[PDB]
Amino acid sequence: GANPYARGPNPTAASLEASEGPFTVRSFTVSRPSGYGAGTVYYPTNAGGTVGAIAIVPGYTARQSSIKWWGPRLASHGFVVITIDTNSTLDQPESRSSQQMAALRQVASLNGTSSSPIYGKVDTARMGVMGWSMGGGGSLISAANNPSLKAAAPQAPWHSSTNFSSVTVPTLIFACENDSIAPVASSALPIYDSMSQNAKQFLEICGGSHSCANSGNSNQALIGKKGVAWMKRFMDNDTRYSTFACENPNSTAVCDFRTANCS
Repeated sequence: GANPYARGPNPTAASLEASEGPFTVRSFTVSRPSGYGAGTVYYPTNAGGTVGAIAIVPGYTARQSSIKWWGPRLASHGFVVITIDTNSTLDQPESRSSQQMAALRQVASLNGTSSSPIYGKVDTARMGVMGWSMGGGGSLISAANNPSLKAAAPQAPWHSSTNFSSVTVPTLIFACENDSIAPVASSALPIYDSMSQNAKQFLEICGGSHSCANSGNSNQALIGKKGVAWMKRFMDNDTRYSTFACENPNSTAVCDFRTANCS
């Protein structure tokens, strides 16, 4: 019958490109981070049902600031989002993946903690992973190791290996055309091309530096639309979002677009 995971009003381009989704968002600092450095949890106060959870990790040297904009953007569409600082700013992808999963674990913990703002707000069976650069590579490692994850949407990813052929999780890769740190041709695009078993998408931002999908980027309408659409489609099984998730967007800002096995 009806999709039990559908939340919020029917989407439009305008509603997805807006700064804010339909739900009101609040946030808190994690009191006692369990297996990672620090965290902020963003959550909808008025979603109308339990929602999935997404953990987001920065890149090398970076902190929550780099990725913070996703917290309100996703949460306002009906997700609990945790942004983390790693135990060390110099942690590598494998460690970042462990920490990202520890953050998802702690969101599950807090969903069961009566004092927490997110008590009973999370569907702990529906989780997703995002992150920047090494944190993007960490997201792909998370997905490879935990195939029950429902979606992955890393940005400007890097890992020491580009072979993510084992990933069966729906994966959207944001890439940055002019990336000097993790060049698209040797990092993001090979990673994309390695994935053969999944729904997948590649979206490269014209003229973008390595930080082109970070807080303060000038393409929040497009990037935020795609990130929310992908997560809605795959974490919520919400086919209202199938066209937004799968389409080549009509944007001046897109300089490479690829997708496979999308529905």
